[PDB]
Amino acid sequence: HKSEVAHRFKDLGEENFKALVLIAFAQYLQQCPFEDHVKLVNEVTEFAKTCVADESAENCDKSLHTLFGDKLCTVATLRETYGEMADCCAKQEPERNECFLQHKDDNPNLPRLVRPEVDVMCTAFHDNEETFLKKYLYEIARRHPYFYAPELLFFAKRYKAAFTECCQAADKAACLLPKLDELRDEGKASSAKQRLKCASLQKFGERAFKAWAVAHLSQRFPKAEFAEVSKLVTDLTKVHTECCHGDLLECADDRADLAKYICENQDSISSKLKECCEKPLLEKSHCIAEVENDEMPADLPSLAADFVESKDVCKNYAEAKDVFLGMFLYEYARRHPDYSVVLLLRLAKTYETTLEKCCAAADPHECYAKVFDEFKPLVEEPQNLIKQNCELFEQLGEYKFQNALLVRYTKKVPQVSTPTLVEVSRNLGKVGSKCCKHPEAKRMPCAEDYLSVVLNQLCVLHEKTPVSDRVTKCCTESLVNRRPCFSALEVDETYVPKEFNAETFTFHADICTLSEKERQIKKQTALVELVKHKPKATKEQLKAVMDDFAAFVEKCCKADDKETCFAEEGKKLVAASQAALG
Ligand SMILES: N[C@@H](Cc1cc(I)c(Oc2cc(I)c(O)c(I)c2)c(I)c1)C(=O)O
Ligand SMILES: CCCCCCCCCCCCCC(=O)O
Ligand SMILES: CCCCCCCCCCCCCC(=O)O
Repeated sequence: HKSEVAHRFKDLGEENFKALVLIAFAQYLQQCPFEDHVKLVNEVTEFAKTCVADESAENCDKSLHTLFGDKLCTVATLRETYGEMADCCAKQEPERNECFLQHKDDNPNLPRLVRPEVDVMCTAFHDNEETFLKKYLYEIARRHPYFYAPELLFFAKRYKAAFTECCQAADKAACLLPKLDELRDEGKASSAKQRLKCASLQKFGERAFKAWAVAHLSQRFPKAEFAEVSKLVTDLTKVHTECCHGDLLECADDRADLAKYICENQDSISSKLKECCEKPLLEKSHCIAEVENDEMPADLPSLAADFVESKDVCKNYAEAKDVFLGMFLYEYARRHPDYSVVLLLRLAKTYETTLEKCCAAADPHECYAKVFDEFKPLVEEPQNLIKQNCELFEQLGEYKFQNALLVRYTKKVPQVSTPTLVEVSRNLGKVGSKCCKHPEAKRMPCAEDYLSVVLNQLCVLHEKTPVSDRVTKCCTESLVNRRPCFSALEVDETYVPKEFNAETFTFHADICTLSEKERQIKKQTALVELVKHKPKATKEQLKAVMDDFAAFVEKCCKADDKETCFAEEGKKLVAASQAALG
C-alpha cells in the first residue's frame, strides 16, 4: 500500500527477492563484474528490510521504477562503461525508465559460456553453493536480457536440483550430463518461443495473434463460455504486448492479475486448474501456462448446424465478421485438441474465404453448403505426413532416420550450407523421437510445437546469409503456410554438382577415438557432401556406398594399423565409389 518494496518483499520472500533483484540488474548492467552486483543486491535488500520494519521509513513511499532508476544512476562508471545510457539519468520517469529499455543490448558480445568438468562443478557446488549458483545466474541473465526473470528463476531451481541429486552419485557424470543437456535444450526452446511470439505480434498484427490465442485457449478450456474465452484472449493479448515491450515490472503485474482473474473464475474456466491455483504468487502464471486440457462436454451439438445449415449465417457474419469467425474457431478448436493450432487457423481462413465469395450471390445457402468438404484435404495433409514419417522412424532409428532426412533435404536445397543441413536434419530427427512416442491424439500439437522453433531457427540463419529464393519464399510466407511451403519444396533440377575433392572424402584414424556425437556428425557431414557431388544418385546407389563405408570404418578402427588402413583402403573406396556413382 504505502510501500511497494515492503510489499513485494513480504509476499515474494527474501530468497526469491534477492535472486530477482540480481537478474534484473544483470539484464541492464550487462558489463559490471559479479562482485559489483552482489553489492547492489545486498544494498537493495537492506533497503527493503528497513521498509518492512517501518512502512514510513525514508524513500519507502517511492515506486519501484523510481527506486530502480535512482539506484541504477548511482553506478559511478555508468557513462564510462555504458556511455549513452548514462544520458538517461538526466531524464524523469517514465522517460528515464523508457530510456533504459532502449539502451539494453539484446545480444552483447560476451564469450560463449563453456561447461566445465563434472568434478570441477560438483566441488565448487559443494564448497560454496550460493555463489556458484548466483554467479551462473548472473552469467545467463546478462546474456539473455529479455528472458522473463521469474522464468529464469524457475530454471535455476531445476539446476540446483540436478547438482543435489547428481553430485552425491557414484557415477556423477552418468547422472549430471544428460540432465544438463536437457535443461539447456529446454532453456533454448523456451527462449526461441519467447522471441518468436513477439516477432509475430509485430509483423502480422493483433488480429492474427488474437486468432492464434482463441484456438489455443479453447482447446484447453473447452468448457469455458465464448465470452469468457474472449475476455481471456483480450487480456492475454495485452500481456504479451506489454511483456514484449520488455518492461519487467509491468509485464509481471499484468501476468499476476491475469493469473488472479483465472483462479477466481476457476469453475467457469476449467476443472484442471486446481493445483496451479493453490501455488505461490511467483509460480501461478507459469503453472497455468503449462496446464493440461480439460475434457470436452461430450454433449456438444454439431458445427454444421450453426455454420452451414442455418439460413441466416451471412446475416450473423455481416453483423460482426471477426466475432462470428472467432466463434467458428472456438467451436472447431475445442472439439479438436488433436489439431495443431495452425491447422485450425488454416480452416477458419478457408471458411472465411468462402463466406466472402458466397454471401454475395443469389442463393447463399447453396453456395457454401459444401464447405466442410473442403476441410478434408487440409486436415489429412498434416496427418498423413505424421504417420508416414513416424512409421519410417520406427523402421530406422533416430540416427538412420536422420540420415534419410539428410539425403532428402540436401537434394531439395543443395545451395544450403553443409553444417546447416546437418544441424536442421539432426533437430528434425529429434522432433521425430520426441513426438512419435505419443498416441496419435497428441502428435500434431507436439510436432507444431517443435517445428515452429526449428523452422524459425532455420529462417533466421538464412536471414543473415540468404542462399535460396525458395527458402526465403517459405520464410516470408504467413506463419500458417510456412510449414506446408517447406513440405512442398521439390528436388533441385537446376542445381549443378560440386567438383570432386579428395580432401573432403579423406578419413584419418581420429574418428576411431571420437565420441558418438563426433563420429556421426563426421559421417553425416560426408554424406551431405556426397549428395552434393552426385545429386542424381538413387536411394540404392547411395545405401550401397554408405554400406561400404560403415564396414570400412570397422576394418580400420579394429586393425593392427590405424592410419595405414585408413589411407590404403580409403584409396580403394573413393575410386570404387566414384565408378559406382558414375
Ligand atoms: N541444435 C542443437 C540441439 C537442439 C535440438 C532441438 I529438436 C531443439 O528444439 C527444441 C524444441 C522444443 I518445443 C523443445 O521442447 C526442445 I527440449 C528442443 C533445440 I532449441 C536444440 C545442437 O545440437 O546444438
Ligand atoms: C476474437 C476475434 C478474433 C478472431 C479472428 C478470426 C480470424 C480468422 C482468420 C485466421 C487468421 C490467420 C491470420 C491471417 O492470415 O490474417
Ligand atoms: C565420391 C565418393 C566418396 C565416398 C565417401 C563416402 C562418404 C559416405 C559417408 C556416409 C556415412 C554412412 C553413415 C553410417 O554408416 O552410419
